[PDB]
Amino acid sequence: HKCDITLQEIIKTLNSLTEQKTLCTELTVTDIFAASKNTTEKETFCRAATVLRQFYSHHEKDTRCLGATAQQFHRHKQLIRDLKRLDRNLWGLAGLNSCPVKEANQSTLENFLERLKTIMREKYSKCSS
Repeated sequence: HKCDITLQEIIKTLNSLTEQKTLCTELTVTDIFAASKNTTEKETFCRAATVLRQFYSHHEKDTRCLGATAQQFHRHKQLIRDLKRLDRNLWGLAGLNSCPVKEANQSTLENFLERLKTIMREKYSKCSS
C-alpha cells in the first residue's frame, strides 16, 4: 500500500510538470511545506492534493494562463491535465478529504511542485533497497 506504484505515477507526472514552463507556473499556492510539519504521510498527501485542486480549479480558464499562441495553449492544457492526474493519484494515496491547510506563506506552483517531487522521491527511496 504505502510503497504502491502510485508513487511512480506521481513522480512521473511531477517530472513532466517541472520540465514544463508556462505563463502561470509562477502563480502561487499555499505552501504546505512552510509548516513545522506535524502530519502523517496521509495528511501530507491530502494537503498537497487540496492546494493543487485549488490551483487547477482557479486557473484552468484564467486569461493569464490560457495563452496567445497554439503552443502556449497546448502547454496550458497539458499543465491542467497533469495537475489533475497528479491530484487524482494524491487523493488515492491520502484516503481522506478532511485536512485543513493553515499556512500563510505562498509559494510559486513551480517551487511547490519541485518540493513535492523531492518528498515523493524520498518516499520511493525509503521503499526501495
